Amino acid sequence: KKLSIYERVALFGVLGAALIGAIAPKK
Repeated sequence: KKLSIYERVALFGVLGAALIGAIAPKK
């Protein structure tokens, strides 16, 4: 889910990157 600086930066950029544009684009 989220660690700090060894998982949260890879879990949000790999799972959160493809989630904010083709899922719930609140732009």
